[PDB]
Amino acid sequence: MTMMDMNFKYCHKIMKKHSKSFSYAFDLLPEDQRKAVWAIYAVCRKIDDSIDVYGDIQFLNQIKEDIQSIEKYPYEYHHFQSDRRIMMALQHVAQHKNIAFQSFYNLIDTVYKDQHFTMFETDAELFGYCYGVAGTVGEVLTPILSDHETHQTYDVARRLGESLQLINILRDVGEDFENERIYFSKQRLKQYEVDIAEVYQNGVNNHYIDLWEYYAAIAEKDFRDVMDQIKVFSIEAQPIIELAARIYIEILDEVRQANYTLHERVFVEKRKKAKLFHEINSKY
Repeated sequence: MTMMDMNFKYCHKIMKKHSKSFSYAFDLLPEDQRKAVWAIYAVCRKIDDSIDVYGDIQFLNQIKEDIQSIEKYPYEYHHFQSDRRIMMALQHVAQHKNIAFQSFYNLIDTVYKDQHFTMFETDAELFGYCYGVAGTVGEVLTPILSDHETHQTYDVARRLGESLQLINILRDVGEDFENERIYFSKQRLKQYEVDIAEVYQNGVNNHYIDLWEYYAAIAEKDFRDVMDQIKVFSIEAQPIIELAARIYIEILDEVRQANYTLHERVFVEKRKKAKLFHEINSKY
C-alpha cells in the first residue's frame, strides 16, 4: 500500500459509510474510475458535513481554499488546510481528469446557505436545492463516467444526481423533521393540506400519501428519462449507473412497504441489491 493508496482507501471508507447503495454500485467500476469516484464523493461528503465540526464555517472555508489551490496549481505541492487525505486524492484525480471546479463551488455555496435554512416557498426552490447538493455531484463525476463529454452527458448526470437526492428526501422525511428540516415546499404542503409535524405525531394519512406520491412520480419520471439516455456514459459505467439508479428507485418501494413511516430509515437489503445487479448484468 502506497501513501496515495491509503488516501483513496480512506475516501472509499467515507463513501461506504455514508451510502451502501452507491458504494455497492460504483465499487464495480474499473479500478482507476472507482478510485476517482471515491475521492470526489468523499470531498462532497466532507463539504456536506462541515458545519458541525466546531459549529460554524471554519472547516468549510478551509475545504474551499484547498479546492481553489488544486484548481489554480494542480501540479504544485499544497499543505492542505482541511482533510489532507481527501485533498491529496482529489488533486491526484485532477492531474488526470477534467474536474468541474465551479460545481464544487456551487455545492459549497449551497451548504453555506443551508445554515440559514428557511423552508422552500415553491418546488422550484426545492429543485434548485437538489441541483446544489446533488446535481453538482453528478456534474463533477461526469468526466469519470464518460469517454467524451458533451452538454448532454452533464445534463443526464445532473438529472440523475437530482433524482437520487429527491429519493433521499422521500426516504428521510422523519429524520429530517427531527433535525428541523422539511424539504417539501410550502406551496405543495398547502395544496395537499399536509403539516409534517402533525404527521410525525399522528401517522400517515391520505393527504400525506398523495403529496409523497406527487414527488415520487417526479423522481420516477426523471429516472426513466435518465435510463433512456444511458448511452451518454462509457460502456463500463452504463450498467453501474443503471444499477445505482435501480437500487434507489427501489427505496421508494421500501418506503411504501413500510407505510410511509416517519420513524425509521428504510433500506434495500444487500441481497436485493445483488438481485438487481443480476437482472441488469444479464442485459449487458
